[PDB]
Amino acid sequence: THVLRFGGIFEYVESGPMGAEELAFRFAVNTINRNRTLLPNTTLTYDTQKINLYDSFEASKKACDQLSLGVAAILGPSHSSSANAVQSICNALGVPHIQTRWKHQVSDNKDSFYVSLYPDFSSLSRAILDLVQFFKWKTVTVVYDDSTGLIRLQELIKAPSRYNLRLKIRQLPADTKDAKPLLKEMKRGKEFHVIFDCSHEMAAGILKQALAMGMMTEYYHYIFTTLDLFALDVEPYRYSGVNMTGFRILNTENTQVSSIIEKWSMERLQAPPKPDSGLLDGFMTTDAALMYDAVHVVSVAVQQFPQMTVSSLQCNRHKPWRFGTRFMSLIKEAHWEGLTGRITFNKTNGLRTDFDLDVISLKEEGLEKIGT
Amino acid sequence: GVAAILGPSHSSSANAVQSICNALGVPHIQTRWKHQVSDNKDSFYVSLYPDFSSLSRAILDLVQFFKWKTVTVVYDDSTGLIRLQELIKAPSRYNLRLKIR
Ligand SMILES: *[C@H]1O[C@H](CO)[C@@H](O[C@H]2O[C@H](CO)[C@@H](O[C@@H]3O[C@H](CO)[C@@H](O)[C@H](O)[C@@H]3O)[C@H](O)[C@H]2NC(C)=O)[C@H](O)[C@H]1NC(C)=O
Ligand SMILES: *[C@@H]1O[C@H](CO)[C@@H](O)[C@H](O)[C@H]1NC(C)=O
Repeated sequence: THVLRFGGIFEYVESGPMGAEELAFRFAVNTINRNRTLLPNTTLTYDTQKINLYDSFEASKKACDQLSLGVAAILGPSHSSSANAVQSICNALGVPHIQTRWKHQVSDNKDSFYVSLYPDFSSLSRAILDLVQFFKWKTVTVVYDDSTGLIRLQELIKAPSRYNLRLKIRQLPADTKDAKPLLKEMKRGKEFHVIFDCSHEMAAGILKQALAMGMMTEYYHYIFTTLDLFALDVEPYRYSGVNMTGFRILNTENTQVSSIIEKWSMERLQAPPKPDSGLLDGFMTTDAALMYDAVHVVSVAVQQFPQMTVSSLQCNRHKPWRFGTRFMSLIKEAHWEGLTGRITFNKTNGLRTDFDLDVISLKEEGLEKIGT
Repeated sequence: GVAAILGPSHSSSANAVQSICNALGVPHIQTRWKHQVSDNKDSFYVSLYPDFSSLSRAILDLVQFFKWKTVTVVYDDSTGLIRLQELIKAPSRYNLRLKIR
């Protein structure tokens, strides 16, 4: 029972309601605790510090803190701003860093102690192109909300010079309701293949709009790049005869996957949901799944590195951790079945470029698989 | 201590200093353009460098004055997208076909 701690960082409600990532992480540590098949001779505790959103200095101090007690590695906050702080901390003091949310890849950041289980945007976007190419649409239209969606689709944006197409680009304005006039001009625009890069919450806040202006008829077809396509409040709209298509690395075929899903669903509406928002209560989200998997890959590596030690280091003792060399390499080289399927780490840019994707579509009944 | 600070050139590294000065009230000035995140509430930072937003408006004006009917945009790294988003939104308003490499 080798004791170990994992740094926990959560940009959260800063209030009573507890966030999903903390939940899945603790769910994860419990999962370790019950099944000893992984780590028969080892059990890992954890320290979970909590910070504010888009607030670097506070995160950095907390980073020094979870250094003070010592762990193997941190779990990155889910927003890039302080994420950069975290990363420039980790590789600065040698402790491997694991990230879940996509960050803006800085082209020349020579950091080396980081990976990201998130489906890297490039592969996703390439699949997007293959998909739209199959459906033989021409006047496609993107709508994002903030800046980084364009980046997520850059591979999409560069397509026209090789592929005969067109696409205007339209913006959801600052607040969600503001999208009604956008739908107005799109109605004027008559753009019948509009792909969306947007947070599924905003997807909900705009589907009410689209049905409200009656735009959802059988001609229109939308494809939603987001990965929590599962928990959409699908039921009323599927009888608008519309066509939707999307992806889900979130496997459901494994019965173990299911069983863990219902265990979650017991612990999940345990947290008070927002049914008024129009989200299907009782379904764990893609990010939380990712960060569940991440502890498991950490474990599936560490079990083979019992030489693990926890140097109680300080931010000002600039000499890095003693054992960040082989352990990080192990994570890079490890493979596992998480809750998304196959999992590995591309050794080229220290990221992930490999996974398995089921494309899913809105059938007459709801989300039903339409390929791999 | 300083009366205030001048910013470093990058975007990413600049973020941290911006925040730090906000954590103590220092006025922070910058020199290069970066992408602001629309979800930062901070106040003590200003940019001399002209924003690329208005630049895009001017470029669009120039395009239309020449009356171009086709164009190519080329950038260095994807950040140029953010740098040009306003122009990138040309087609919705006027008859402009633009492509990117
Ligand atoms: C880890 O995965 C990386 C991504 O697959 C891979 O890097 C790169 O190599 C592949 C080709 O195997 C490229 O993927 C395609 O490349 C062709 C052009 O050859 C494109 O037409 C196609 O659209 C697609 O992009 C990636 O572009 C390229 N990516 C990077 C990051 O450079 C690594 O080689 C691989 N390394 C291992 C084995 O760990
Ligand atoms: C929806 O998908 C079906 C099956 O591919 C297709 O027959 C139908 O024409 C599509 N409707 C549109 C135009 O969105």
